[PDB]
Amino acid sequence: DISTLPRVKVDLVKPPFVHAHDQVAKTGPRVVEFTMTIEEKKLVIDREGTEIHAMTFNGSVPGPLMVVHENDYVELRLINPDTNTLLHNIDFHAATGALGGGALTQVNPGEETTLRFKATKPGVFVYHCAPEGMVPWHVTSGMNGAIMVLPRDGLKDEKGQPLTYDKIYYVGEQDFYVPKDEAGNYKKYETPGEAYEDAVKAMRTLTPTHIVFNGAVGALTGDHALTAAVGERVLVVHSQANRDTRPHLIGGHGDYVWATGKFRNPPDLDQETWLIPGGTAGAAFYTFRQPGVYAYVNHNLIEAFELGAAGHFKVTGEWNDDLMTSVVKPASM
Amino acid sequence: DISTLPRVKVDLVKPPFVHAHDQVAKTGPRVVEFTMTIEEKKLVIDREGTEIHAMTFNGSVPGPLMVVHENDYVELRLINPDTNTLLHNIDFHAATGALGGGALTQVNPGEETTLRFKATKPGVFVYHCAPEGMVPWHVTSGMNGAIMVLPRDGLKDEKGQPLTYDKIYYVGEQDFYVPKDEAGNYKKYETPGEAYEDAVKAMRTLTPTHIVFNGAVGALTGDHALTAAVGERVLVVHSQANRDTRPHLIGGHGDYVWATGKFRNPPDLDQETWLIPGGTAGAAFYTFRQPGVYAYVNHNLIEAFELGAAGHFKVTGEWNDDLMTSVVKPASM
Amino acid sequence: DISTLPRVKVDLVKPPFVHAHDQVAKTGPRVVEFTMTIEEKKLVIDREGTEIHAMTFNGSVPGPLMVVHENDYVELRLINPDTNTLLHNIDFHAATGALGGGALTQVNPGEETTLRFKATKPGVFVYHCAPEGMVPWHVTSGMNGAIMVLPRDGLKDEKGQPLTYDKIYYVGEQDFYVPKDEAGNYKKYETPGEAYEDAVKAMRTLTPTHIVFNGAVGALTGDHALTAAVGERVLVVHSQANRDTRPHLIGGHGDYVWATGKFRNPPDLDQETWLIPGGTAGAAFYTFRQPGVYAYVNHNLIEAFELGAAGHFKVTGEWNDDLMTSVVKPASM
Ligand SMILES: [Cu+2]
Ligand SMILES: [Cu+2]
Ligand SMILES: [Cu+2]
Ligand SMILES: [Cu+2]
Ligand SMILES: [Cu+2]
Ligand SMILES: [Cu+2]
Repeated sequence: DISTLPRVKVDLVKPPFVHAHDQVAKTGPRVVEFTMTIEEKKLVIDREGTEIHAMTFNGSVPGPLMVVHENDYVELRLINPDTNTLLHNIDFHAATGALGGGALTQVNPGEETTLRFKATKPGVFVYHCAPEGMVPWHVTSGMNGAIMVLPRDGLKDEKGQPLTYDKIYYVGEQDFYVPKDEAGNYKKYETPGEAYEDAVKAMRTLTPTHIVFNGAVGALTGDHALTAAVGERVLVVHSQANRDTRPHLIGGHGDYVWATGKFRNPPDLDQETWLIPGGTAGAAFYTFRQPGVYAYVNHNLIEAFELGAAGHFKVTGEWNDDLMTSVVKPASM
Repeated sequence: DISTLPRVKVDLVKPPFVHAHDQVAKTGPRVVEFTMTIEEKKLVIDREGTEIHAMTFNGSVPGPLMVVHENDYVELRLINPDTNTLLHNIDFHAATGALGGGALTQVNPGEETTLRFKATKPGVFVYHCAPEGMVPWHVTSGMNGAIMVLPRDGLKDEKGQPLTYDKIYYVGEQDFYVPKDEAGNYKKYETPGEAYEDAVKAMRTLTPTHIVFNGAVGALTGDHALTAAVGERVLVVHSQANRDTRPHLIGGHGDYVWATGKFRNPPDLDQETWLIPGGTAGAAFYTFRQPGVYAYVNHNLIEAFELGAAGHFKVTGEWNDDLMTSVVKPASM
Repeated sequence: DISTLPRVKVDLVKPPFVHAHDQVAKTGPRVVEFTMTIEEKKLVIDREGTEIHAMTFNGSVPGPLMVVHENDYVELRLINPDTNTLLHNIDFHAATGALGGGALTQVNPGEETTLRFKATKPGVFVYHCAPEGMVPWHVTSGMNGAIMVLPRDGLKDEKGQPLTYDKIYYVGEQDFYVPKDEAGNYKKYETPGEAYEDAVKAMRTLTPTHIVFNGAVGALTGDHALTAAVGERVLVVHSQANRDTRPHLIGGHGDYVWATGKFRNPPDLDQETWLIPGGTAGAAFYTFRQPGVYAYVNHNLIEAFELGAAGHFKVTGEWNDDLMTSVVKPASM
């Protein structure tokens, strides 16, 4: 009887940050309540000022990361304010039935709905908008995110021993297909509906114009770099709702990787690079051993360094010469 | 001494259906006899009437699914009627030696051949035509299929306990590269040989014009939807002979997945989406828990909803509100 | 104290061959010393005479395969002769810190440097040049290779029993993006710097013009075919530093496969085809059972047979009719 379960309301945080949670469950099963507001808005995605009409959950690309435990109930209030123009919905890959909730959550501007589903399978999962006839347009306009369903006893390594993380970040990777004129300049549109027919033609080429982390080229660089300390255990959740990706930590590894993001499976060890298939979320666990700047990339290096799928970590602490040292610094012969 | 083994002749069925078989082997090793007839034919692949010269095993795209058990012998009579124009052959990824049989099965129109091979490795495997100098043309014209080599004791879960399926379907996914004029309209050709030079140029772009299940856009929709009941255990075999795919059941999961299709390996659990590499067959096991319409897609959603890689399941039974319910149906705020 | 460790200098060999090593370590941990010389040179990559300015480690595409054991130290002397024009460096995916050594190894023409790192994780790993601002250009001009870090007790199968190989080959797969004129003819350039701006535009299409093994179309064919004997155990290391690949042995299998190349993980069994993600090295173990010609391909068959990602094995010994036989050779009906 779900009426007699405790309820906890959770306020979401912008990526790459993640709302507060417990790894190991300190309560019985709960109804966990979330509210998300849909926002259609203009987004500048690159240093040249290219602008798209993004379709967002809660104002961000990606949508925020939701965290619950196995056999919790997720209750989502989805609001579509009347300032928007399009019909939207939400499809949870975590959920069972009705097209992941898509068939139950169709909201025109000025409408809201409340969905509940039971989080029966532990893992990280993609969620995304999927309106009939217009699925790829919404998704590739940024309307996707992820939910993490933790095991009630938290994460385990390949030997069934606890893995505890000190920090968690959510990297959502987004392929954009911005229409071009004959010469290759990006077009501008006053309203999403204006862009529709050009968007369809752009998508059909199967060639993204931009691939970005957290909604823009350079979004996770400089002062917006991810941070950690030597000796800190970091979990990086990575989702791609539409297109394959191959994450790599330049200077590091995936010590324990769930490339396809499902925790009943043992992790892969010592990964240099792993493939997250389009429409999947994955998770990688690393203990930092060296300080300095790391780049986190899609290791199609064209996609990373030309199209935008690259971020930085800034790591503090002591340099360890046992692991790596310059024996003879670069010098003329 | 193979002469003293029992023989069983099997009649193949069109995909997505699969010929009758036993999961757990009720006999000793056998010689299992199959006949396939090659058919070159015109195929309408989309709602606009685009026509290609398809090259088929037994008149279908994909070719039918063959089912045997480990250490059976497969004996294939391959017939190339004189109404065809091209040289064909067959390459079994299940088999060992002579380019999977390709070097032994080259048949001009008006010729036949009988190949035998021992099915030494359990799994689902791609088979395809592969004539020297013209391999990708035949394959991407639809000349490929799969064979399932079951373990003699059937399928097992990750703990070594039996998995029995109630229903099995075969989804063959096909990338087509239909040549275009300057404006982007599809060309027509009277004979396959006419299309050759344009096909090569079209293929080199690496950009399919169509990606379809069971040979046409919408082939697995409406009255041709796959069917199951709540509580039924369904195995979905999925092959892609040339290009990577990432299958997803909208509203469901892969409870147990062999993404690369080889049964001596434990399955992956609780998959939302899995990657089947080009040139591989995979298998996914799901128990339906909710009724209604499900979409089975390639979760590059452009490939699914724009290029054709989407099908439907129609599932009967009772709705379970514990798993999912509309708490507040869409309404004005 | 690394000063008191034994030192062994190793001379590298051209791919597809691999320098002499022990599988099971016969000594304690060592400092293993390697020297590589960077060479910018013109390369003919196809039968039509297309020429690129390749950027190489030790004069080859790919760079040579390095072999050490876990917890050895790798000491690399990297030389950039003054006949070169560009700044180069080296990034080891095997190493921890300083962008895999990239931040420590920036050498202008006329400079050298010596890097040391501890090989803490067993596996096959990509290494590549990665100069800030110009990473994909160097990598896709051929400046990448692999290092194998063997477990001290060698390789093990899924049951923890020894796997010993008789032969080892290194296949490096390279995507090239050669700029084209309007009509589709390849351009020539006198100097790498001349080609830069056209290279960037070519890369952005995400469509390779050539995908080759060992630096050229047909490089591993005919008299340069890989060789083995029936009953021989062969390890094939395969790397792709930038783009996904899906290797397949036509006529064979991967008996034991580390698709993502990391040996603390159990291998996948009985693979027909496996996905190596861009930026990864993998390894496949096969025991040859049948003689004759095998093709080793990327099983995107367009990439293999049109763009160049195909090689041959030539295998000697006795034909086994139990595994495969022609029952009725091709004949008129
Ligand atoms: Cu939407
Ligand atoms: Cu989805
Ligand atoms: Cu054929
Ligand atoms: Cu094949
Ligand atoms: Cu370089
Ligand atoms: Cu790298």
